[PDB]
Amino acid sequence: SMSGSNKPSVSVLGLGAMGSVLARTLLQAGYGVTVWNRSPERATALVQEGASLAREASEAINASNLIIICMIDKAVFQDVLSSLDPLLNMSGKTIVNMSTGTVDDVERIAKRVDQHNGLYVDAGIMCYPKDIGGQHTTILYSGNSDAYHAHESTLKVLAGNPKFLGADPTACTPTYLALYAFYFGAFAAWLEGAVLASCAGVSVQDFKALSPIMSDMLVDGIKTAADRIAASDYSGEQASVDVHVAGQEVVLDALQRANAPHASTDAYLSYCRMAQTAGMGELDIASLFKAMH
Amino acid sequence: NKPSVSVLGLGAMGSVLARTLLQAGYGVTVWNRSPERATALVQEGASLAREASEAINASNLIIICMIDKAVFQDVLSSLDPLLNMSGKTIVNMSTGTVDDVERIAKRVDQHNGLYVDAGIMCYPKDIGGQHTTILYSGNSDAYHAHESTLKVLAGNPKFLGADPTACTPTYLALYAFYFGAFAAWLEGAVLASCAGVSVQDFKALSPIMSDMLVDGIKTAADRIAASDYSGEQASVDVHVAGQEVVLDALQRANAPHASTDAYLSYCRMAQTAGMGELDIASLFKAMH
Ligand SMILES: NC(=O)C1=CN([C@@H]2O[C@H](COP(=O)(O)OP(=O)(O)OC[C@H]3O[C@@H](n4cnc5c(N)ncnc54)[C@H](OP(=O)(O)O)[C@@H]3O)[C@@H](O)[C@H]2O)C=CC1
Ligand SMILES: NC(=O)C1=CN([C@@H]2O[C@H](COP(=O)(O)OP(=O)(O)OC[C@H]3O[C@@H](n4cnc5c(N)ncnc54)[C@H](OP(=O)(O)O)[C@@H]3O)[C@@H](O)[C@H]2O)C=CC1
Repeated sequence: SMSGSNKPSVSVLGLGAMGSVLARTLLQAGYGVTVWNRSPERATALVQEGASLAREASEAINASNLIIICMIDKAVFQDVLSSLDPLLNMSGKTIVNMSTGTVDDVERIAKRVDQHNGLYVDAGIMCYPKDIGGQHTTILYSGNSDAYHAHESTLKVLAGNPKFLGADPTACTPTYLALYAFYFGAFAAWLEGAVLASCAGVSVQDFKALSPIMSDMLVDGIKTAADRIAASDYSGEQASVDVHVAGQEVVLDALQRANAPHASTDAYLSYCRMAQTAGMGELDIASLFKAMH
Repeated sequence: NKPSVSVLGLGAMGSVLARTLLQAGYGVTVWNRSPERATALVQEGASLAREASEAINASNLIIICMIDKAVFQDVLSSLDPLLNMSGKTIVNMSTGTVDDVERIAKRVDQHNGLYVDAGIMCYPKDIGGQHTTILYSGNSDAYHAHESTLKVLAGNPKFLGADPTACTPTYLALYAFYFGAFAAWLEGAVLASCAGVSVQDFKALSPIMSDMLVDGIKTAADRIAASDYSGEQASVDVHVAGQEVVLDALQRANAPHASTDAYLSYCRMAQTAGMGELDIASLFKAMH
């Protein structure tokens, strides 16, 4: 392939907000990078910094033995595969798909890559572009173990704290989507609180300064609730579901009187009421897991 | 030479406030509507008051931890008007509305008491913790006079100002965040479980997202302060396209998706307002 500082070639397909930064990060670490994007405008800055732009997705695939996909979704990578010569030889090449998509997409893609004699790793980026290259940054991976481990050092340029979740190409997606269900539900909750605080004359900077109290409590609460769910041990001596409900009905009242949105609080109260309906009123809040299952 | 403290309300939280004070060598007088709950505290050296009145009379620091502020207002209302609270600081750690706080502060004033409203930012197991927070607002002189005593309950107190009503909105805003986030975690843990991921394995991965959220809060708060919603990190539209895949996974697992629906409703608010291309922090402007 070649190098420069004796590093192998990598290809990046998709140069949006995330893909462009994957390419730049590899270039800056001394990797040869071939890029491809549906629209060529996005490649100009990368080309000026030493990337090669491929005219066709096929040429980007041909250029490297490590092919990183970061398009809007897995479905559009299926369309890219469909426009390849069916006999394009991907022997010795590892496709790493970092695009958001369904387990059905992953299954279809793994099959098509296998038909080309390629190796397939599914992946999920657990950060915003600004944190790519971070020692603490996580990308999730699942699929061909030999292929992942062969490219592990290269992929570590993008994220210093990767997690290999197992050999099943479909393992990454459900975990990835579950962690982002948590992340964005929690981020909406934070906004919902920041808006209530603001309505009471607490600046967003002052609410930011207090937020770690609750981030620390949530780190501990997740540990606590996970250990209880593992043990099916929902004894209510810390706090009952019923007391959680009485308290959060006061939070709702405050949101309604502030004319602040309360969709996140409505969601939590609905899960509480599920648990009460199931006779879990006296139990620990961890019992919501069983009521929700 | 430690002073007397009184605790009224010996439920899950109040019992531990009383126990923590006893164990630190404070004289503690307890009261509870039902006497069964006082037995464990009497085992550990507490004096039991027959009436709420006597618990208030017993000490110059009176800590309330009843189900809500409304029932403490009812206890106050049934006191003899000649009960004298001169030199006494009432600290109300019960969840309640700003209207409850206003009524209680008035009644305490009528008895010549000093009033501090408070909000406990932990479960009972974390009471006594050096990093544990209780929020306080109201009489500054009274709070600071009792600050050493109250520190034995929580080593990281926050005094939020002299207005007795200051604590409640911040307290409720932080719990809006905490329980919305906890429901989101449960929503994810159930999805993972439906795909055969053990709750212990989901617990082990959760810090990835807790760390990302600590950074996301800082980032979003700085953008909201600056009204700077430039979309170069990720657009609302890309957030929506991604979370519609999360929603699909929940629907196909027949798993609940109310927390995801709430986030997507805020996203759709922002899109409708023409913020599709902006940073996710723009949801604040769409919401407020
Ligand atoms: N940005 C972020 O913070 C994060 C992003 N992700 C995930 O990474 C992926 C990419 O996100 P991001 O860079 O923000 O998205 P952008 O919208 O910035 O980029 C989308 C990319 O997909 C390409 N694309 C869209 N439609 C097609 C198509 N039909 N054929 C070929 N290429 C197409 C775009 O090409 P063009 O330039 O021609 O439009 C562009 O390269 C998503 O799946 C996202 O969920 C993961 C975590 C964080
Ligand atoms: N547990 C926790 O983790 C946390 C609790 N809190 C707050 O602290 C408060 C107490 O919670 P918690 O200890 O869990 O609740 P519990 O239900 O365990 O205790 C409630 C207490 O209120 C008393 N009570 C109820 N009705 C009356 C009444 N009419 N007159 C007098 N006393 C009455 C009960 O007396 P009786 O024993 O006779 O029923 C009991 O002492 C709530 O406002 C809650 O939101 C805040 C932070 C965390």
